[PDB]
Amino acid sequence: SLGLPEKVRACLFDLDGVLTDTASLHTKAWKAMFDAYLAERAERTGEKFVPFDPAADYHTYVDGKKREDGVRSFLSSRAIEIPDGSPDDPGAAETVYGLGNRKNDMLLKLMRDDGAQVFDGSRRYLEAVTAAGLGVAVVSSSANTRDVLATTGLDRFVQQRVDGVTLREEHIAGKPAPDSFMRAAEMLGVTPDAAAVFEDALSGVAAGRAGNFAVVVGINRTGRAAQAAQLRRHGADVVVTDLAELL
Ligand SMILES: [Cl-]
Ligand SMILES: [Cl-]
Repeated sequence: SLGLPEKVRACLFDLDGVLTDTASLHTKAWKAMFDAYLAERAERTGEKFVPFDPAADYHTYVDGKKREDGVRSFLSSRAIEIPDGSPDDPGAAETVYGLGNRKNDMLLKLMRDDGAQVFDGSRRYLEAVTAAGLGVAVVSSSANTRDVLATTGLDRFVQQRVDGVTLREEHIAGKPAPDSFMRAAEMLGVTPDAAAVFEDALSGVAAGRAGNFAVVVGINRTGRAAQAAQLRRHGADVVVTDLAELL
């Protein structure tokens, strides 16, 4: 059954933290950027410095979202708003795009050091879904999704991709809007009531629920009950610590 109802004919996976062991790299890059930006703010304004919490702040405000939505959402949680700027703003600019580019510069530095690794259980699950003849899409906010799927070889399991480039070029609202999962379902030729969503991000689980997908599977690798509770509260039908728990 692969943990799925019989009506499910396709699986939609997030990338970082679901298929590849790359969520900690993104989290490190987000925290390092935001700590430096917030400390630089405190130097300018005299406001109290409060670091970026790589658990609660990442999971609530950043995880899964379009990069610039993650910037705006975390900043808003601190009662900070800055101009959006332009997509090619340098990382030194105090704009939403600038901070996103600053984080992306960080991420690429970390990624070139230690390349993306696949979770063994995720490889097993993709092999099982593929052997069962189910469609597979990857739906991620990360702009590097195509490259990650290529270097890991996971692209051999994936028929459709909606990633950070797709969101920008097709003007698709990111998670927690359901729109990017619905675009992937459409590319796969299935309706949401015939599709399963696999997500480690609270925003992504909420997107799956908002899209009325047949099953929303949350992934909790934190080892803490609190994130599993949040995944269920945000709309996950199933929570696993690893996809192999469904085999
Ligand atoms: Cl990105
Ligand atoms: Cl469960």
